[PDB]
Amino acid sequence: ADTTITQNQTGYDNGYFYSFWTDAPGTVSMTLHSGGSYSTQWRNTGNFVAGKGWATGGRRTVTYNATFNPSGNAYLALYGWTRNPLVEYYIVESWGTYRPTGTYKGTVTTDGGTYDIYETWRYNAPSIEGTRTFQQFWSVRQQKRTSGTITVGNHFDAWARAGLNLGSHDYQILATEGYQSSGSSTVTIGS
Repeated sequence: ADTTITQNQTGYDNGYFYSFWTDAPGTVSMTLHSGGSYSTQWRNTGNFVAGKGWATGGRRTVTYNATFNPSGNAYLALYGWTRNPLVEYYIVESWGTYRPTGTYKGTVTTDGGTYDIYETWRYNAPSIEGTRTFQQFWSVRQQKRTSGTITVGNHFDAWARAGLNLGSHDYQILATEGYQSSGSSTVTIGS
């Protein structure tokens, strides 16, 4: 009965927005469960990002619970996009074998944890507007965790103070992202 998604799509399930994107169709799937719940599983994937959340991001206080079992490079993060300026952003709660990094921008302490702030650039890569070159803003927890509250505003403000300006918000989801790895996850979001 639960809907399983395997091709690039955005839509709604049990009252929540969901997004699914991969450049390696057939290597990853996302299953939509009740309420704000979803699961994913992947094997020898290229790159994918999937999760439930909202069509329009903002300064929400997100609460979540998840089981994250990556076998290689993967992230568990609040993820989203903005336009004017075009920015892909991440609030990384947990990761696989690779901790995301970039140009160091300082730190932010929020929701009982300390996150390092980084900036990176993606060149000629897929984006919400197509193939573009754009900035990536990151808040990466110093210690992994798979449950808790994310006070999005605190991260947004810290980014702003570090010179990382966001534009008009597009979607925002508690995403599972994988890169050249295998694994699985189950995540439940709320606000």
